[PDB]
Amino acid sequence: SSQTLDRDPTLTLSLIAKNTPANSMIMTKLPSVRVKTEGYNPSINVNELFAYVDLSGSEPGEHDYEVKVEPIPNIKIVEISPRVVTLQLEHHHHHH
Repeated sequence: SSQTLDRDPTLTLSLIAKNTPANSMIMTKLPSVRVKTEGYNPSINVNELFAYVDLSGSEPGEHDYEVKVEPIPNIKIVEISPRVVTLQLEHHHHHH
């Protein structure tokens, strides 16, 4: 006997790598992520929802990158799961 007010939505975002260094090739697959929001968006063009990690650095090492979500100018975020991931970086093109 109520209009809105329903459990938080659980949508999965395609984890894509951004700021990918040049001549660099990652050695690990990128899996989606499960996020929770303390709100209710039956629509809001869910198409425009993605998660991206920062790669402001490059070096053949196993660096742990934090999951950075896209701020929503209307609703609030609750948390992420996982919250951090390990991606192996490897060089490419054996010189000239």
